[PDB]
Amino acid sequence: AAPFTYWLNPEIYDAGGLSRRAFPEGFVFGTAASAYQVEGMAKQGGRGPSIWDAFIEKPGTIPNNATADVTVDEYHRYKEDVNIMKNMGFDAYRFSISWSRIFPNGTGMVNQEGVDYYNRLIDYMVKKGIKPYANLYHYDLPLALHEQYLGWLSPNIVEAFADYADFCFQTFGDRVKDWFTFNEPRCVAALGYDNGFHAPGRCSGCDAGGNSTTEPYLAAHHLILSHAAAVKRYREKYQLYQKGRIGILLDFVWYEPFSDSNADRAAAQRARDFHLGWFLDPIIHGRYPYSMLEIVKDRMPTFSDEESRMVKDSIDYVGINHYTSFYMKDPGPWNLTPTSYQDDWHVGFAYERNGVPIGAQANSYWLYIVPWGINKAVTYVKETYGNPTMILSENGMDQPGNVSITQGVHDTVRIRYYRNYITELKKAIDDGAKVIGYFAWSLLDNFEWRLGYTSRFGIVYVDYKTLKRYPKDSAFWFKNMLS
Ligand SMILES: OC[C@H]1CNC[C@@H](O)[C@@H]1O
Repeated sequence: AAPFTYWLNPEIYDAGGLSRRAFPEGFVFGTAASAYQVEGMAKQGGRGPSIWDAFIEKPGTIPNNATADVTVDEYHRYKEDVNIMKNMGFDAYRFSISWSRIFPNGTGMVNQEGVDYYNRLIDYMVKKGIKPYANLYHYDLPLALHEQYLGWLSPNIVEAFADYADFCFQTFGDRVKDWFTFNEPRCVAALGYDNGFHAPGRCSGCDAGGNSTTEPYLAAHHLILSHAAAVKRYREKYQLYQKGRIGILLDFVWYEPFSDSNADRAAAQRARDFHLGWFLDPIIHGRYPYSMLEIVKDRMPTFSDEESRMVKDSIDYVGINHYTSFYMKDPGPWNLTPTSYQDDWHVGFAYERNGVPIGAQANSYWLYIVPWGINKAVTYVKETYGNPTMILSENGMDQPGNVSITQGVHDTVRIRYYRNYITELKKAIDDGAKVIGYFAWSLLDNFEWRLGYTSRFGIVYVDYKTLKRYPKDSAFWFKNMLS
């Protein structure tokens, strides 16, 4: 790389008063990734196709028609990556298991080569002293199950998932003591079934078909039941003997009332219900949020008393993926003709107040830099859900894909992001929030779904021509902060 790559950024040594002592005893610091975004070997090693494999095939889906067939190729360079995490001082790694790498068809025949890969990765993490946190699902439904019965839209998916989870618990549970069923089921449901932005690409307008008024809610209901069923397998068959824990990863945008008026306040609350409460109300209270039931009515499925009891308290902790915040306005009189899940919120967004932007924007269209939002978000969870045990399970920001190694590694905006968000998180914790861990998204620049390689979330720069890794200033900022 050009000589400027190796300039020593003094920001690295500015920890803003953060250290392991500033956090609770045994607090875990990690990084997070997912199978599809980092593994490569998409069509190799016995892996069956997922809905993203099919979705990507349609031209124009991913910028420059890029694929995740190789991506950053962690399938082969997992040792190097784990070595980087260790060298940077991280305690843990949240990865995901590809359902279709284990069961090419989703059910039945186990792909042993796939199992051997996860076994290698986990064994090496353990050997290096990195704690494995395993997520079972991160957007990668086996295509076969979508072909058979439309995947998440069928109640058949529930036991298919439980069986898959069950297998993972018995295969990997002797060393994996921390499990998650789903990463961001809200996004699976909304992006997958409301606006068709993610695989399977369904919505009211969409080429693949769909109905934005009903399918997101059906998907979500089955994801909640699938989660509950997986957790039941774990609790009844494995947990007492393996002595691990299980939870779920929920994305949570902070919604701030645009003003102190009752309408704006109620607008902010309604967005929280539709975004987070959709999933966390069932899990903590056994029921869907009140606003949702009243607005969506018959377009939302109902739990039986038996399902409600299975879902309630079906976590040992909750992962909160948090990045950003928006202002929320009452939008005025509601039009009540069913349009979409997003429209069902009946809120207006705002990104500035008194000519002042809520924060600077990162590369991603949705990502505003608002450190105080993490404090509000976590405090909200503490106060609303009975102070649950929490993991701050994703946090980070992106640069554009079109930067060189030389400029890409000097990501001082990212140092600032982490310093400020972690600082705001520390305050929430200091004020009583039972946060037990924090995970940065992500170790490496990787395949960023619809944005492909036009977005760089890593604290480590990856040259996509050579797949060489170059730690950014933010990686060294962590190494210094954590030592
Ligand atoms: O886009 C940022 C990240 C949000 N959470 C899930 C990840 O797949 C994603 O890269």
